[PDB]
Amino acid sequence: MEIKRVGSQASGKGPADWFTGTVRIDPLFQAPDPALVAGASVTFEPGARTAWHTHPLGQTLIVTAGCGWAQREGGAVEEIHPGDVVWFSPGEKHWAGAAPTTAMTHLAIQERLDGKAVDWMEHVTDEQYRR
Amino acid sequence: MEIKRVGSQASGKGPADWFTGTVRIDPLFQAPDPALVAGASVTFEPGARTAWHTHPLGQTLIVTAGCGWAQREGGAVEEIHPGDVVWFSPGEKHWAGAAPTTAMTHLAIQERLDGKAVDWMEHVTDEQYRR
Amino acid sequence: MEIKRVGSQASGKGPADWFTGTVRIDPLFQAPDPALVAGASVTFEPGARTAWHTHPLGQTLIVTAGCGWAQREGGAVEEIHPGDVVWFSPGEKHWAGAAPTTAMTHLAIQERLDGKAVDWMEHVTDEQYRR
Amino acid sequence: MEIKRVGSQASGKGPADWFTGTVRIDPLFQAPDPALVAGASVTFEPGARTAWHTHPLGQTLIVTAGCGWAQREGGAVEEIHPGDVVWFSPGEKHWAGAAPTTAMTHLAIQERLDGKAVDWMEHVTDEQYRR
Amino acid sequence: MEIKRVGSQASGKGPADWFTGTVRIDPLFQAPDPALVAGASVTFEPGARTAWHTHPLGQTLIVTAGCGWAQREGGAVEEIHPGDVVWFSPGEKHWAGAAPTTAMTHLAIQERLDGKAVDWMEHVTDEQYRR
Amino acid sequence: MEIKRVGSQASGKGPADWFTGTVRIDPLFQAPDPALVAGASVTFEPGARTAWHTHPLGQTLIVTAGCGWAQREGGAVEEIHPGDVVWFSPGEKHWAGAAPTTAMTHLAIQERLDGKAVDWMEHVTDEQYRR
Amino acid sequence: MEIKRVGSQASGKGPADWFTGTVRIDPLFQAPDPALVAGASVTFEPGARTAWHTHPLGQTLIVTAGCGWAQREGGAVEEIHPGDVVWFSPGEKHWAGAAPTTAMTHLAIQERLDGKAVDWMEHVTDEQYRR
Amino acid sequence: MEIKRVGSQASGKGPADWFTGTVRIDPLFQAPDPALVAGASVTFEPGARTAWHTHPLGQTLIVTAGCGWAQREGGAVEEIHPGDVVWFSPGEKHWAGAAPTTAMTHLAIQERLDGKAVDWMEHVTDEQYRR
Ligand SMILES: C[N+](C)(C)CCCC(=O)O
Ligand SMILES: C[N+](C)(C)CCCC(=O)O
Ligand SMILES: C[N+](C)(C)CCCC(=O)O
Ligand SMILES: C[N+](C)(C)CCCC(=O)O
Ligand SMILES: C[N+](C)(C)CCCC(=O)O
Ligand SMILES: C[N+](C)(C)CCCC(=O)O
Ligand SMILES: C[N+](C)(C)CCCC(=O)O
Ligand SMILES: C[N+](C)(C)CCCC(=O)O
Ligand SMILES: [Br-]
Ligand SMILES: [Br-]
Ligand SMILES: [Br-]
Ligand SMILES: [Br-]
Ligand SMILES: [Br-]
Ligand SMILES: [Br-]
Ligand SMILES: [Mn+2]
Ligand SMILES: [Mn+2]
Ligand SMILES: [Mn+2]
Ligand SMILES: [Mn+2]
Ligand SMILES: [Mn+2]
Ligand SMILES: [Mn+2]
Ligand SMILES: [Mn+2]
Ligand SMILES: [Mn+2]
Repeated sequence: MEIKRVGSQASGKGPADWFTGTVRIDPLFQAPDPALVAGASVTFEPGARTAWHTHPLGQTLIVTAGCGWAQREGGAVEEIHPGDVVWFSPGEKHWAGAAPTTAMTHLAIQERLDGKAVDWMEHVTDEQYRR
Repeated sequence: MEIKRVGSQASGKGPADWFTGTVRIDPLFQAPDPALVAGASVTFEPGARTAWHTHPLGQTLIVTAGCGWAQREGGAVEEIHPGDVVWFSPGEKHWAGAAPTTAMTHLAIQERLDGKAVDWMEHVTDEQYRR
Repeated sequence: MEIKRVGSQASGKGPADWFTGTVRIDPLFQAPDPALVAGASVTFEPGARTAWHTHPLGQTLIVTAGCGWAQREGGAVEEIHPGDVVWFSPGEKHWAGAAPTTAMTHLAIQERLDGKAVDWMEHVTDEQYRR
Repeated sequence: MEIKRVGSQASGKGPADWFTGTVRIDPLFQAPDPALVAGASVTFEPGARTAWHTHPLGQTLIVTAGCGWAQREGGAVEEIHPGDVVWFSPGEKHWAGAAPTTAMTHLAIQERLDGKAVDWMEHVTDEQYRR
Repeated sequence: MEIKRVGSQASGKGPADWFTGTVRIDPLFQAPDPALVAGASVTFEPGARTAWHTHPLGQTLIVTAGCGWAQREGGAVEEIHPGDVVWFSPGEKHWAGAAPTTAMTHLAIQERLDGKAVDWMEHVTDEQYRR
Repeated sequence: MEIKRVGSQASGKGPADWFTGTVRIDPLFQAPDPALVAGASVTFEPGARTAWHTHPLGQTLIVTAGCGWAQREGGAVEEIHPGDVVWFSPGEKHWAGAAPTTAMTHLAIQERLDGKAVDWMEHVTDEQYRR
Repeated sequence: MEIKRVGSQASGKGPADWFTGTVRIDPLFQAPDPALVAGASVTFEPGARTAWHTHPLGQTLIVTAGCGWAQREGGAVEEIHPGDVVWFSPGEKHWAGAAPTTAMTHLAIQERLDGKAVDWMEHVTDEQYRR
Repeated sequence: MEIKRVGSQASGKGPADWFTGTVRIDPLFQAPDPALVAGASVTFEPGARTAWHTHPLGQTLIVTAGCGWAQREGGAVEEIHPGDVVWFSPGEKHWAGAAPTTAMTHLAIQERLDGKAVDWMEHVTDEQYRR
């Protein structure tokens, strides 16, 4: 039994290649082999969002604070709220982030395929970031 | 993209074979194949706890409310608080639950092996439910 | 400065005169004089709700988990979700609780008038517990 | 019954006169007369903290995410965690904020005295911001 | 006297333009000219509902199983239970469907005008469905 | 006297091991000891049916809606209609379900032996699902 | 034969340097030379505990009421219950006290060396008290 | 058979309306109907005592620790010790508490009439709290 106490994992800033705007990543877990799952808490400041991206074994988001936006390619921009659970399919191109006026925090849970949790693609333009 | 809106997943009661005392299970997600991960929010009333059990690809707990206790076989009873992240290895025999006078909720995340996410064993006696 | 550490305040059961169904009350704070504000976390099991009641200086609810229902006298039954903030006026007769199949937790904040924070009235019938 | 739905109140940035570092204020409620209580959710980025200040009728903090620091004048710098409840007395000079490496969010609840919730004083120096 | 024996009319799936979620339509009758009335049994899975729509000569619902929700545009969401009779006025924009966690079946009876019994409008958003 | 009100028992999905196709289970009652009887409403979509199975103390089916099929091992496939009552003897291997083009709902009443109410066997093949 | 009748020895409050929280000391005996043993009854309110300390010839605790916690530096926190006997070795750094929500009383028996029965050390932090 | 284990019943504080000074109440049992009896352990700090009060079906006190005082209206103040058993008749006005320099714990056993176990009256004044 390994316990990582609250406060023991340092926060980090969202890399510019992965996010538009100011994002904070709070690591939560990375399961050891042979388990595949990993998780992090991601807080988007107002107006911030991921680039477009895919996950090789899909991704589950559990919104935990605030009010955010998310979209898959070809779909509508949806508003997501604390307690909502979002599922993105393997290889489904999508983004998520804060709404323009409110921050959002979600717990992002995904299984790694050969250690790889994500494939990063182009940023979400100001023209795409609207609803 | 699938959104399971808050309040769209009914609460359920913890089966007597899986728990001592009163427990509520709030499902969150069961990822479709080829993904294997599932998650649920589990609320333990004071004094309530799981039976001893194992998970075939381990388990991650993220405490979200209250103050609980947990223990692996042969180890000390540890207190777990909101924001704490607990990892149980594959095959590691353990229990978790509320502290004696305070409820606890955690998010339990585990990957399934051949559809199975848990192996239930004997209950945690009052003598074992003690630091 | 006083810190009441998590797990240091015992859970309690909701009295039968104050609630229909099973409810747990987790005290959070009762400010000392000259301050008048108090707060508690209240968890309603599915189908559980307060009796009809009023607060002498009003009440604020901040939903923190699950999906619940609330109603003021003469009004419609409204659903309240995590992150929602509800205000009941002084003397406004109301109830709140879980939805029929999902639990709900809220933080209830109210100022006391002459030490009193609530006036309890009749229970919410099954007929009234309906949108 | 007034409901402010999650996402309906825009976030704001912590004024420089009130905070060192980057802080976000999410308003929650301001009770109408004759009630005095007000509340906001305050998220401190790593290293950020309030200036020294007092509240005329005291203040209650409920930590809801992350891991922060707080101190009253003449006291030790304490680490506070989600679920902890902090009470500052009327007129007690104090500060609160993130820890150096982790963000913290708290719900700050205070009663206003003649509409006034706080008296702002000098900033917390880098020499005082240590533990 | 014409009798259509139970089982002799095939079920159909609810078109995507007419419903959110999974719905089954079981035709019952369409009276020949000069009569104008038609009827169908409609079964909504949990969370499923009609698009917003109107009927040119109004509509009567008789709930026959489960527990559902219905709303006129501009009014409150109300629960409808087996044996309840619902009337929508001519041209009244409304929706009906299941509750979030329980299915509902109703018998829908409407008269046609110029050979048309319904005017389909925009879908009912997740926000509209709950509020 | 215990009343489970309409809408208070959430609908569930039929497990793939117990059913071919899409089935919804609406629980009605499970008598506490020393009573042994339990009942549920089961709705089969067109073409859906149970696996072959037995019940240790027999089973009564009361058809409540639609039109379905049922068969015991070595017998013919029979069509059943609302108001028909079907009895399967203890240990009698059988299946029931919808017809290919119409849904069917039945009330299934069975007594438990050693807490078990059913013994699940092989699925009903497409070749077997014919009249 | 010297008898000190119950009630004849006044209670005292536990000094701030020796305890965190509210503690009452009820002296029982201090044997005259050449005997070395002394004893006292100590009642800890919920959450109260000794500072870290050592005893030069060890110490025996006999729990007489309530439910408490104790820890040797470097070991696990263990619960001690009425009738339990605890032994701390000479020079063993430890603390004892109440559990977080229940008081505890123990009888503390220790022998003096050079007229001293205890060596007081630093206080037990909130982090140490729980972990 | 129900066992409430040591440490499972949280300690409470004596309300100011029921006691002068600092008192702790440790609940032991409240028999369910048709039984009427309830019991609690009450610990009075030095100088603390109940208000004057009565019990509708009388009260038995079993002193379990320390040395205290007790008096019925019109009687003398008596000293009571561990193992002493005190009976107050129905409707007899009395008080009990610690002595001025020693704490006292008693087990208070009383039967409820109309769910009420006590009728609280005026506080015991400093002039009355003397022997
Ligand atoms: C890669 N990670 C988890 C740190 C951030 C991506 C989260 C998301 O997909 O929204
Ligand atoms: C399997 N699940 C999530 C339903 C219950 C397991 C709870 C736990 O492992 O602590
Ligand atoms: C008074 N309190 C907080 C213990 C219960 C009130 C719950 C509510 O008003 O919804
Ligand atoms: C004034 N307010 C509530 C917006 C921020 C101060 C919060 C605090 O005292 O830590
Ligand atoms: C279009 N129709 C009549 C077959 C189904 C619409 C049912 C309803 O209005 O609730
Ligand atoms: C086992 N139960 C009641 C959940 C479903 C069985 C339905 C049937 O036997 O036809
Ligand atoms: C110092 N003394 C003996 C009066 C009290 C210390 C009790 C303890 O070591 O737990
Ligand atoms: C009412 N109760 C049992 C909580 C305290 C009364 C103590 C006493 O009567 O002396
Ligand atoms: Br929904
Ligand atoms: Br504590
Ligand atoms: Br929406
Ligand atoms: Br036939
Ligand atoms: Br600490
Ligand atoms: Br005497
Ligand atoms: Mn993603
Ligand atoms: Mn587990
Ligand atoms: Mn209220
Ligand atoms: Mn402050
Ligand atoms: Mn309609
Ligand atoms: Mn069957
Ligand atoms: Mn010691
Ligand atoms: Mn008494």
